[PDB]
Amino acid sequence: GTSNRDWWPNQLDLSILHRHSSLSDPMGKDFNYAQAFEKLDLAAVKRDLHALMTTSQDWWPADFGHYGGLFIRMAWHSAGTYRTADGRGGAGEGQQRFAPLNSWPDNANLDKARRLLWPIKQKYGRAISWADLLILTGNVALESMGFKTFGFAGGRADTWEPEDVYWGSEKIWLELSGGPNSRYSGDRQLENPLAAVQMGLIYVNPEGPDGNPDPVAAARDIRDTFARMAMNDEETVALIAGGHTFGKTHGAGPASNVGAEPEAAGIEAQGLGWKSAYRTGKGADAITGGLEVTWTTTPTQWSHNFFENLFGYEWELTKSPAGAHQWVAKGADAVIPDAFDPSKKHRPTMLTTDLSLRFDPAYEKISRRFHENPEQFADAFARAWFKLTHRDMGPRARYLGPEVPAEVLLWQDPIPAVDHPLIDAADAAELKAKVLASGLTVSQLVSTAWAAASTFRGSDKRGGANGARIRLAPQKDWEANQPEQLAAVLETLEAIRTAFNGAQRGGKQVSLADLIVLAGCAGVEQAAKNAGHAVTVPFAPGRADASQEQTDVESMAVLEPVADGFRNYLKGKYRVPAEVLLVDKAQLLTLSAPEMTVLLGGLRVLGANVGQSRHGVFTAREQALTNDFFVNLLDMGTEWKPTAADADVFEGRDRATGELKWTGTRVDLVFGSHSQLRALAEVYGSADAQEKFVRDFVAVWNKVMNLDRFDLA
Amino acid sequence: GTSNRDWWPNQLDLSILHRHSSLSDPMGKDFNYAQAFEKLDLAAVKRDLHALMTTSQDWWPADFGHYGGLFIRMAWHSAGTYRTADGRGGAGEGQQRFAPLNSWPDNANLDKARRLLWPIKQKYGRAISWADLLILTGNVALESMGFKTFGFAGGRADTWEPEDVYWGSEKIWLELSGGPNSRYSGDRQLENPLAAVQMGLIYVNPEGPDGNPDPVAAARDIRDTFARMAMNDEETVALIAGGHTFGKTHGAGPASNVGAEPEAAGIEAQGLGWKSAYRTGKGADAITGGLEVTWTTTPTQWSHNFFENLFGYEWELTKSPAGAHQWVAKGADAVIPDAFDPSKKHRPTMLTTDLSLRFDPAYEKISRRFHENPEQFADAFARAWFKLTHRDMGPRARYLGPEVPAEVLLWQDPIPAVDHPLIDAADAAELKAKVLASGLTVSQLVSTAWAAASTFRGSDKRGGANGARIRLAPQKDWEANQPEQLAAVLETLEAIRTAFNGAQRGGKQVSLADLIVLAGCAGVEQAAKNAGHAVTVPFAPGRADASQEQTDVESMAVLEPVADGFRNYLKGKYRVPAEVLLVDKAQLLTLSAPEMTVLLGGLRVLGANVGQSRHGVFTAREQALTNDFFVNLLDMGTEWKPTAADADVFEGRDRATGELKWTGTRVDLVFGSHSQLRALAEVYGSADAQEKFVRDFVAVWNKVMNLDRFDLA
Ligand code: HEM
Ligand code: HEM
Ligand SMILES: NNC(=O)c1ccncc1
Ligand SMILES: NNC(=O)c1ccncc1
Ligand SMILES: [Cl-]
Ligand SMILES: [Cl-]
Ligand code: NA
Ligand code: NA
Repeated sequence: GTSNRDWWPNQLDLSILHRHSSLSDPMGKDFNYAQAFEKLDLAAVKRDLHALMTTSQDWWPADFGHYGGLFIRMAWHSAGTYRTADGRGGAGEGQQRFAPLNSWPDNANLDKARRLLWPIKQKYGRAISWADLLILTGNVALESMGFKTFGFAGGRADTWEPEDVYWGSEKIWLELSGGPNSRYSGDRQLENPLAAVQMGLIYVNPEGPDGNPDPVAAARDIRDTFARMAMNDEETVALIAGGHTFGKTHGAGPASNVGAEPEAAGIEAQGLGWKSAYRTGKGADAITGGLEVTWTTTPTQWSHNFFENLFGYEWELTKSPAGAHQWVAKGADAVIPDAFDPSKKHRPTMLTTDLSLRFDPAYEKISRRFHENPEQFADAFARAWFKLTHRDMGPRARYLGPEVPAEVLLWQDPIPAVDHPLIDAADAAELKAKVLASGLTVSQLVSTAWAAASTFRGSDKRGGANGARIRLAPQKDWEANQPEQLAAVLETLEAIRTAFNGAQRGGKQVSLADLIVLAGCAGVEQAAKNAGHAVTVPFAPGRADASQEQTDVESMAVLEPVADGFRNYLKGKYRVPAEVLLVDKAQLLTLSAPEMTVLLGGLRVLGANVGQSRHGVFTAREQALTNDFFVNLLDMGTEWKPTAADADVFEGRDRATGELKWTGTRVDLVFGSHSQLRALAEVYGSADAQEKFVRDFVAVWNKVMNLDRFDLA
Repeated sequence: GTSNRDWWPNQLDLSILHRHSSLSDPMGKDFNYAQAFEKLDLAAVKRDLHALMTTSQDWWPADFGHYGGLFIRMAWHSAGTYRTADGRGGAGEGQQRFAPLNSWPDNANLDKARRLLWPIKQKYGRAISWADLLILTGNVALESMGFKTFGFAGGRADTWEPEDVYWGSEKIWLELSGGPNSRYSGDRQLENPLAAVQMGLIYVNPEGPDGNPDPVAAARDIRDTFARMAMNDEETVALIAGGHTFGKTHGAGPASNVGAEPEAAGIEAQGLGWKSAYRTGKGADAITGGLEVTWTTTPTQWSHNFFENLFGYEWELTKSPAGAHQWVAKGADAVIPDAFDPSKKHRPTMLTTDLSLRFDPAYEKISRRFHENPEQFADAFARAWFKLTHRDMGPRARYLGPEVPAEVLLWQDPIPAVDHPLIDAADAAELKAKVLASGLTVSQLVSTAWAAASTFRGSDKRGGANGARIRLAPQKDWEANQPEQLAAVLETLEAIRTAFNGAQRGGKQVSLADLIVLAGCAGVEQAAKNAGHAVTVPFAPGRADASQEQTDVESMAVLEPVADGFRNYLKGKYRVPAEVLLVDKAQLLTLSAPEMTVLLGGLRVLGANVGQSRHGVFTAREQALTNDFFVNLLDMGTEWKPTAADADVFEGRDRATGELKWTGTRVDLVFGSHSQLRALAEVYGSADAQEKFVRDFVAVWNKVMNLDRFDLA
């Protein structure tokens, strides 16, 4: 059946905003996963997982009698899709069990690993999510094999449909770079937001770049991809050598023996895939990725044998039984055990990308230090494994259970505890009046609070107004945030704050993070007043102020908005049309299409545009909260044309006289073009809509202000 | 950006069950359109519409100074997408304003028509839907031009995103038959559920079949497509001749002048399309469909001139200025007015498909009768226009406002009014005990109520248990309904009924329609008890029993389930895989995917399969309401393979011994295969889920039993 996507393949896709409705969720509307998890007997779960590690099933026999390696790779892959550019991917939604990730070639035979876990998932039911279970199982694997983990937090709620994620434009799995949809350009520059080198890989190609088995060049791909997954050199070497302390690869025969990935397999395969015609198709005959490497002499026990081997031998380029490039230790004895036959042994082997850790000079220094000091290695790996597996979980307040680490890590964007009474409703009212009396405008107040709160992204739950990080480097200098104007607003609010906190008794005080948000609230109330409407904008106190020392400035860089349609802002010229970027931002903000529409139309008339641009400011009463954006946008008395100076800016002229009425961007005019968005604009542009527009605006404003407020969950 | 649909294009699509969530709806959760409409000043709306008729806008000037013809075509097209096969299409959801319908070639320049209505829409806001407004406008157009309509009903709630409808498989607009995705096979057999001859047409090609200008052959396509849109010969002739009493076609120059349809046009076009480079691109120079025909001497006034012209001249084949085939009256004077130039007149013209009304022998007789008896023509057209425009509105209870016709029409599947007291909770308890004491089994009770209630489809709001039509022809003879078993259950229920009604005082009585549903409820209660659960199933009385004379047997045929996965039924071998048909049925039933899943799993263990098939009956306690379907389906101790005798049936064997445990269909096993459905099955197959399963099943059962209950809305 031909669909709208077939006829109009470049049209914007709003369905990405409407996933995760109560329609697709089997749990009741009131189900609270945190409450279910908090009563799980986590210790009992772990004991079952521990027993599972050495209980082999004949449909996928355990290598060396121990599934530990398989499960560690499973957990690593669950986490390893994460990209810092957008926060998308990661383990936090259990997306490995859905398309496309359940069928990525790099996830081959993890369908078996997930299936091994059904009996435990079935036992404990809604009290442990798949998302939590994947990571937990990886921790229990490492613990069972002698490795002390840094901790574990529950709280990743299950999701019930695939996320809409851009994974690249290629139409062939694993396509080598340089094709018609190449994700590389210039001098091996990977396009943002991607964080893998080929479609369907987690990070890099284990043979080397586009299959070229050069460890030095592979190292460049390793470093780039792992940085784009939030990991530095030390963390990267710790993770790869730590992982490859365990288990083995699977490449026992040619890959052409391996059948359809799960989403393409027949219905009788019951959600599994990659069925192999090679000998028994499993166990000793397994084929997963096509390499045949076993790193250590004790693949089911933590050791420092990965580095002993890496540095204790010289390596020769060889081929697996499937034809893949890999490396074997020159002159070595057969000291590596076989996974099924106790009378066979093998020489040490390595991937090209393992050798990267020795032949790249910066990695070499770290690998050497870890080799000489394996306790350093163990600590770095534990910390990195925790970071890896929790990177997308959000604020520490979301972390559940008895194994949460007490140490606060810089990468968490930590927020200090609040240790005083909070302001009450009367205090809030007093503060809003003092804000409005200072002479700060609706435009300043709205813009500042928008800038602070709208860094939040639901993808990894980073950002938001909690912390008052807008007053710190680097947020205070981002162009979208209007640095000079911001500095003036923050100076006024800080003087108001100092004066309020100085008059209190009893320890009550207000954080600047709360006051920024409250001041925006006051601005929205004043704008409503300016339009002849008395409304109260809800406000919840309890944010705290983080320090510069608690703020990693480089990690913060990925939250810079280079495109923010809600402020009519685009930092440069991109390949993706601005309206697509608007919908992408709305998704990150967790907005629906109605919420996006209301919010943008309100912001336009409140003066929230960067640089006071008149684009989309379709009103003669700016700073009054009215539906004028919609009524004027939809007025058929106005004709629109692109400008000669810029195809992305449009002039709205009176159709009869030619007089210039307005200018707008693509982000403005999409609301009058896109058939679904224009239907939403019509509701808010109707003569009966002023009350609705105000109410719905206030509601979405408050939703945005509270996006990071997991302390109130 | 490559998507799951690109990688796995034949995978089932569940998003069709989750469209129309509260996320995409701008109205609040409690918005009730009926209540808004009942407060509309309908008379004021009609006055505005009357004014609009002759208020020409320069951006799309009115032909003859009157937009009545354009609006009539607009309403006719809104309604004209309807297919009796699935009840999809029609005017009842205002889908003409969304893709793909807003951009169909046959809807060219109806974008202008809808835009002319914006000011009225804006004025009256949520109190008149677009869906109602399109039809109302068409009525006002007819009234303005002198034609008295049969009535009008409001109540078509607006929808907020495109429906997922199969409109065909062609990848080229207007593709002629016989291509790689032909909708025709055999001797010009149009594939079900389609009701148009080419992709993007309403019914037929106005030039003739695949462009061949033979009116006799065109008549065959007219008859088939209009029958597939619920219209017989009389109604068809009346509608086409009635419609073509007004207005004109537009084909002033070559079609190559016409640019992109709305979904493809630039953002500056602000939701319009088909901008034309021919002369002024509008008005006298309009190009819509490429023909250049004006039927009558008074195109803005009701007349009897259509049949005078059809029969009063002989016709000659000619070409329009765009090159399309059309017909001109031989020897005629220039009697037809020009739409813009008072000094020009034209000869009478006709489409090939107009000539069909004279040259097909069955139409000729009707056309003659209408020509000789114009009052009969007028009355038939009024009734047919009412039917056309209300066909998908459902039961009369949904009809709103002061212009609803009092006459009850056969096509409405009418339900008699209830004129006596209803049974109360004590009576219900007594009737359920009598049902359970009669010896009717859980299987019989469930299957009967399922067969009665599950004929409902939300697409056109036909079917459901109200009316007790399961006891009449043709439902009582459908194979899916197990006629012999049904007749035995109905005889026992009728005897219960007769005995209860005979013991009453007052006029209290129970309809058979209510008792069928109540008896089903007792069966579910019994099944729950058999499993050890104490469950009361909700029941709402008030259904009435329709007569055979109130049940058009031919119109009922399209509700016959030829595929019903909920009873593991398939009447023949189809090209569409059965699990796609299951999702289709769920959509018609208004079910989400979690609802579909719970319902099917319960039905399987209750004995609702046709013929008592064991396929999917994954329990050793049939007739007890348990989650056994899920627990056994997901058991990895069973391996599944298609049978050698039939690729669509699967055997589930013990993995270790090879012993046969179960058999299933595609519909059964899709729940263990499709990654989203399996995630739902897991919830219900978990150790903590038995009570949730039972409660969710009761809820969905009740939902199905009440689908047609608009008397309680
Ligand atoms: C450059 C980065 C990495 C590359 C190219 C890579 C490559 C691979 C390959 C090709 C396999 C074999 C798949 C199969 O045939 O079964 C594998 C196995 C494995 N990897 Fe990695 N890996 C990388 C990083 C990591 C990380 C960061 C971890 C965890 C901290 C990890 C843990 C494992 C484990 C435990 C196995 C063994 C699985 C088993 O025993 O079934 N790897 N790796
Ligand atoms: C066999 C069925 C029919 C065919 C092939 C057909 C064909 C067409 C075509 C080709 C046009 C010209 C479109 C354009 O260039 O502007 C048209 C116009 C129109 N048709 Fe039909 N038609 C059919 C049935 C109907 C019916 C059932 C109605 C309403 C009851 C209707 C009412 C109209 C009216 C009023 C117009 C004039 C539009 C104007 O004045 O702008 N037609 N028809
Ligand atoms: N692809 N996923 C996201 O963008 C997202 C996920 C959860 N909340 C907001 C956004
Ligand atoms: N395409 N539309 C339908 O199938 C439908 C619409 C409303 N309720 C049930 C089904
Ligand atoms: Cl994601
Ligand atoms: Cl539809
Ligand atoms: Na994420
Ligand atoms: Na319909």
